[PDB]
Parts: sequence; structure tokens; C-alpha cells
Amino acid sequence: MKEYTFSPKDVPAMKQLLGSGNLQPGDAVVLKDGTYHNLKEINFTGKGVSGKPIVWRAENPGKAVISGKLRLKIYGEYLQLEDLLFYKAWAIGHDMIDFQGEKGVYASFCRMTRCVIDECNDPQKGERPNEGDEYWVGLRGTNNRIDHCYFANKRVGGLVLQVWLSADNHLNNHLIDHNFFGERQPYGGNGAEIIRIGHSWSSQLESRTIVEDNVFFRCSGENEIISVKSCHNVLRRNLFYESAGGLVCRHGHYNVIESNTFIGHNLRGTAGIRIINQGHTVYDNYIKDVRSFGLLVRVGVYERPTAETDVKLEPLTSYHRVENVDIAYNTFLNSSLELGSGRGEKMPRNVRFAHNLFAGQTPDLKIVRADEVLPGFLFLDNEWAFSDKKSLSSVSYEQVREGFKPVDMPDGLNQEEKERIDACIFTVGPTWHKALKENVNHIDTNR
Ligand SMILES: [Ca+2]
Repeated sequence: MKEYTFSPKDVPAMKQLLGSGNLQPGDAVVLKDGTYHNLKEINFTGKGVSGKPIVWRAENPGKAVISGKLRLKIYGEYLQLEDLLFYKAWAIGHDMIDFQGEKGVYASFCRMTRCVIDECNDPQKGERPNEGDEYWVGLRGTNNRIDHCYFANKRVGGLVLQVWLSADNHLNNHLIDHNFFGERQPYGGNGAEIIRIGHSWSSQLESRTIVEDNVFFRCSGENEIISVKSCHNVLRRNLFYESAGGLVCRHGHYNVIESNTFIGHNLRGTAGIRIINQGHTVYDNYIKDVRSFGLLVRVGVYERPTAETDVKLEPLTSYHRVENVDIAYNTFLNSSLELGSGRGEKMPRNVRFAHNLFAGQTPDLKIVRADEVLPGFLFLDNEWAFSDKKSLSSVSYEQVREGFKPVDMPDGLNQEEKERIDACIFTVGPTWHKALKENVNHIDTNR
């Protein structure tokens, strides 16, 4: 096993070695302290093996800085980037860092860990809608991992992290864990998501991406923090803090949403979970002080397509009926329930809303097209805890009244929140980046 060391004056030789395919398992490409400007088109390829990846890393964590024009493609097996700081770099074209070489030649078992992407905005792209688009990280292939990274201050349109699916490469089992997705200011239009899993056109395909133990801090570009657009993904134990958007099951089916926590601080645009499409299981989520919606269950325009469906007549970009969704053991604290809104004639069917706590000061419960929507819900053994003890009796729908029991405000909620936040923030991100430590300390001291 060999270490190959380079300095900023050696960018040409560095790019050649990384892109040659000649690196062997256990080898490392090591960058001495400095700023590496304008790498431009750079490939990282090779074949590591399990337990012996090929590594591209800083000699001293955080002191190798990559800036300027960049088009990095990663493809091969068991390749790892570690401890790199991407600062004021930007994409030559659409994609700054991509896990594919030529179309069809993918990364697998590759990993980006303890890296930062901060302020990586093309000066020649604009900050307003339609003034330019660039994506920071594109996942392709299978079994790749993004972990313990910090991504913040994207100011141009486009995704922080896109999971790309195709008809012949969709089932990925990628893992996105222990990352800190920091501030994103309002974009003023669509296309400023943090994570997008698939696309409308790939949304009927199984992805099996796992998004676990991540922090989203002031992610406020648009109404979707995470836009789930594919099937069988798992979103677990994430923290959404002061973020002006929601976790949205936008397209695709059978997504599993477990034990996430939302701390909105009553800020503009903060939201919880938005449900479109079928088959999801939504368990143990805790949604607090969000102002747009706590839970939204939408009508659909079309049924889920079959092989016979002409998707030119029933587009995948539309909205598909909610059916067969289990919503159990969640908490909605000073956060609304909005059931049956949206355009379309496909009412929700077979939605179970059971064992949830709906609590706060004044309840915010919105039911649309009640006599057509409520038959599609089973409300069972929920708890209702609000200041006015007459409030449940004032609800117009007996089926709703019978599905809730009034209770006094439970006394363990502050401790429950502390456990959830403590579990998410003290193992997140790269420890060497001061802004990660500062932002984590902010959450810790402003719960
Ligand atoms: Ca969007």
C-alpha cells in the first residue's frame, strides 16, 4: 500500500493519478495543506476492495481546500473521499460531483465522508429562478454512502443531493447518514430542494435509499426539504430545525417514515410530513411548532398507473391517490392536521390515523370535502390535548370526535424532545469544521 502526496503546484499529476485507474486497494492520494484551484474535469477511478478502499484525502483534515471550476466524476468500486473542503468551487456544467463516468459506468461501494461543501456557487449563474442550475452531489450506481458531511450556503438553483435513478439502475441501497445540511435561503421559486430521491419519470421504481440520523438546519430554499420521488425509501431519525419546508412523499409508493423530529420555532414556511401516493408507513414522528402544515394528506388526480396506463394522458408529474397509509404513534404539537386538500377527484382511501397525540394551545384541524374524505379514514385511539376543554366537542364531524379522547397535556414532552435532539446532533458532521460546531452548538442551546 502506497501514499502518493501532492501540493497545489502538482494538480496535473494529481488528476492524472486519480483518473488513471492505476491506484490499488489501500493506496491513498494525500493533499498537503493549501488551496487547489480550478481542477476542472477530474476523474477518480479504480478498484478498491472491502476493507481496503482507495482513498483521496487531506493530509491534515480540513486544510486541503478545493476551489474554482470543477467537474468531478467518481466511478469504480471501493473509492473513498475523506476530510476535503470544497469552498467556492462550482460546476462547469450541471453537476459538480457525480458518481458516474460515461453513462452506465457507475460508482459502487464508494463513500464521501467528513467532507464539506460550502458556498460552492458559480459566479456566472444567478441566484434567482431561471438564472442557472447546478447540482452539488449526484448519487448513481449502488451501495454508495454520504456520511458525516456538512453542506451549506447553496445560493444558485439546483439540488444539494440528487439520487439519480434509471430504468436499468434504480435499486441502489444508498445510505445518507449523519450529515449536517445547513442554511439555504429562500429561492423564490421551485428547484431549491436539499435532497431529491428519483424523479417523476423514475418514480414508480424501487430505490431503497436510506436517509438516517441527519440534521437539516435552516433549510429554507422552498417547500420541499426532502422530495421523495421513488419507492421503498426509508427516512429515519432525522432532525428538521427551523427549516421552511417539509418532508414530502411527492411521487412513488411504500416509503417508511420513522422517528423523525421537526422543531419549527413557529417560523415562516416550516412544515412536517406531506402525503401523496400509496402504501407508506408513518410511525413515531414528532412535529413541533411548524406553521404551514403538520400533516397534509392530499387528494389525487389519477390512480397509481399500471403497465396499460398511457403516461402522456395521466402524467407522472401529477398527483396520485393516497391509499393504504398507516399513520401511527406520532405527535403533532402546535402543528396542524390538513386532510383532503388539493385539486383532484381521487379521495384518500384506507388511511389509518391511530394512537397519535394532537396537542397545543388552539387546535388547527382542517378537513376538506368531509363527507367524501372521512369515509376513507379510520380515526382510532388518538389523544386531544388543547387549552379549551370544549374544543373537541366543537368539531363538526362525529367520526372525528369519536376517534380522539381529550386528555390533559402530557408532562414528558420536553424530555422526549431532548432525547431526540441529543441523539441527532452530537454525532453529526465533520468535527474539524468550525461552522459545523457552531451550528450544532446553536441547536444545543436553542431547543
Ligand atoms: Ca420542489
